[PDB]
Amino acid sequence: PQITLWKRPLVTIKIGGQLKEALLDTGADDTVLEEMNLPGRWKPKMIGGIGGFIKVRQYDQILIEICGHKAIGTVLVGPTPVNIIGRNLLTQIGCTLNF
Amino acid sequence: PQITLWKRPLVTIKIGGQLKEALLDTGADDTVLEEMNLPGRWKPKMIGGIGGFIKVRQYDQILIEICGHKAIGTVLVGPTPVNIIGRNLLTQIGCTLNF
Ligand SMILES: COC(=O)N[C@@H](C)C(=O)N[C@@H](Cc1ccccc1)[C@@H](O)C[C@H](Cc1ccccc1)NC(=O)O[C@H]1CO[C@H]2OCC[C@H]21
Repeated sequence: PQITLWKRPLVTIKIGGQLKEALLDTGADDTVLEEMNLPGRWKPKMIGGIGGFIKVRQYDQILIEICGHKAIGTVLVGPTPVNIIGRNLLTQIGCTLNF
Repeated sequence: PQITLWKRPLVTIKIGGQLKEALLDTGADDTVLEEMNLPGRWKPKMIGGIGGFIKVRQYDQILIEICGHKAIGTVLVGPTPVNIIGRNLLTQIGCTLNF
């Protein structure tokens, strides 16, 4: 679809079989979700943003469905204030900015 | 134009008579620029991202040219690691996400 930016670009995602709301964020390199129980191995990692760094769990090769488009890639899980879909998965679903 | 998301979506902006590089960021409500001395009145504000909050100076009705498209709105100035163009100005240049 085509999404304007008058409101936050929130979409429903499906991950680990659960539905969540997440923000489509072109300013994020990486995808970061709030604390949740995901199956599989994970590695400790740190990620930095506007206010500093947080500790996250890095899950590799995770299936995530974003408005019906499938992606398989890295998901970081940790104490982010908002669920963020970053460029690592926006590219897989063919997302571009247009103006 | 059309901007893909393989790399950070950095563009040249013109503000306060100066040229800068900034990130087009659908995940930001507001526009936040690195420390710069802008003339006029301002209001204190705090803005939050991953990792916490930073203190910024809020300037109103600032003109910014983004790849030749003009926008006028609120600009926050403070110790951000990167210049961020947020939805308050992306809507004015007619920017959409498409997939
Ligand atoms: C209403 O609150 C706001 O609008 N807040 C605005 C200011 C804000 O912070 N928005 C972020 C999403 C967001 C986070 C928390 C709450 C609401 C929204 C992103 O849109 C922009 C940042 C920009 C940035 C790039 C490089 C280095 C530092 C900062 N990107 C980011 O934090 O990305 C992380 C994940 O991926 C990695 O890549 C870059 C850094 C890492």
